[PDB]
Amino acid sequence: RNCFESVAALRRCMYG
Repeated sequence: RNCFESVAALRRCMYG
């Protein structure tokens, strides 16, 4: 949900 919480979350979110 909060994509910009970790590098992992950010990556998976921006990928899809």
